[PDB]
Amino acid sequence: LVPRGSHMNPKRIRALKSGKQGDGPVVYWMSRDQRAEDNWALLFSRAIAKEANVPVVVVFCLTDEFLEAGIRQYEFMLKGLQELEVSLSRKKIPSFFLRGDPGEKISRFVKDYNAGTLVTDFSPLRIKNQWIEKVISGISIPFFEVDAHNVVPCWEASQKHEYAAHTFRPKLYALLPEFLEEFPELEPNSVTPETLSDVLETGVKALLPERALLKNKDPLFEPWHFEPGEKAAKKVMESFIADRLDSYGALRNDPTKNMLSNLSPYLHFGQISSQRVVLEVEKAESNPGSKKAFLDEILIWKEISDNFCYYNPGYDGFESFPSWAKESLNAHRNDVRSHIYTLEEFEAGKTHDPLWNASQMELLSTGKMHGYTRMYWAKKILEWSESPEKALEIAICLNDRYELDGRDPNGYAGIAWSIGGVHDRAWGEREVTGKIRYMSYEGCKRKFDVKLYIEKYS
Ligand SMILES: Cc1cc2nc3c(=O)[nH]c(=O)nc-3n(C[C@H](O)[C@H](O)[C@H](O)COP(=O)(O)OP(=O)(O)OC[C@H]3O[C@@H](n4cnc5c(N)ncnc54)[C@H](O)[C@@H]3O)c2cc1C
Repeated sequence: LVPRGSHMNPKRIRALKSGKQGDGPVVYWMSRDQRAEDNWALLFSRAIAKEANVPVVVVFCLTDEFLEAGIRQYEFMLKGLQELEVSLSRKKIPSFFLRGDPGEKISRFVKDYNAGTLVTDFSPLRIKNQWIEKVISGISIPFFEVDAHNVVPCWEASQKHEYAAHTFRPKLYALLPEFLEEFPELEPNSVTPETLSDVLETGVKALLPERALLKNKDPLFEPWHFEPGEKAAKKVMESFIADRLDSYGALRNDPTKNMLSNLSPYLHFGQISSQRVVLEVEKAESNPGSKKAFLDEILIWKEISDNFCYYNPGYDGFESFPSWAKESLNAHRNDVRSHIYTLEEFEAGKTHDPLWNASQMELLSTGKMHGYTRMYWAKKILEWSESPEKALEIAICLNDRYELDGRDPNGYAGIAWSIGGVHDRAWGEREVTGKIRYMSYEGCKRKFDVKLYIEKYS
């Protein structure tokens, strides 16, 4: 229960576990949505706290899986969290950063701090479901989840996997009048109920030996492309609206032009609300076509990615591909590939294709490959791998290791679109790739200045 007129639509919250309510603070276990503003999970947690006459507190687990990615993501996330600490402190909301995996750490915290209710944000990924299962086994209090990432809650937008954007789109757009709304301000707590710097230091030291380096032993990553945190995210949104949105419709598929929003790293960590971005873009007057194209990406393609992962347990495997694509890829399994590269050769941009290599270098150096070349990149991994299963493994590995926005439903769904035709149709049949949409080098040369892209990233 929340207080009458709290402005919380109950369709945004799902019970994970019934239990017996305790009398202490409401705990928001923050995971996907690393921000204080425009956060329905935090807002719901505050509202339940107010109804129960207790404070809200935030807990975040610094998990054991950080070593599976790089310094680039760890520093981006933790610097955001340092700013978040302050934001939450200004609302008199304490934040606790627990070192370890959620099952042990969240269970113990709930007991030690006498928590009344536990609330988390929503992610459809396997690792969050693993964590939920272990937490559920370790607690006796009620446990809810709130979809703070999507404009329309994932379980409301559709009751099933949607095979195409054109089947999901009408369902989603029909629910915007209900779910696309302004956020209430977060009410502070009535009274105030190892530092992150130390953790960051220790974590970086553990990651240092696996840092991406050029032949010179100088690091590849350039950390000045995306300043982390809530405040920076808002400035990137504003600069997008002011300077890039007008040309987005025309230039979104030109990797030589900096005309995308550049919001993905911030959206991935939830340092900015996609609902906020949509409210601001909807209000803007910009060139015809650009708003339509942008909203299709941040509403339809982003939210269909959650739909995909939520409703397909095997979202990172061949089995989740559509029947037509599985049958087609199987028919061409024994076709001889034109090249076969090792993971190391792919990783280091050592293929015979200079466009592919440049795309990989953009990823290595900036942590954000242009959206258009991501499609090209993943499709060539299918073409130059022993099997579609190996291609998935390779693409996922590199995406997750090097993209700031990686380890994300958008990645799994984008890779599945690219390699497996998920959310696509059948195209002309070719050897090796069957009926999976093909993106040729020469097609790219016709579409944009390939030589310039290659010069930029070599
Ligand atoms: C092989 C492959 C891998 C990808 N890996 C990821 C990933 O790991 N993480 C990730 O966030 N996106 C991924 N994408 C989707 C997309 O390429 C990025 O979201 C986009 O390039 C991010 O840049 P931007 O924010 O400047 O994009 P903009 O064009 O400004 O779009 C704004 C936002 O809309 C959403 N969006 C845009 N395009 C897509 C799309 N095709 N699918 C789903 N959502 C979209 C994203 O949240 C993005 O931040 C992948 C796509 C492919 C083809």
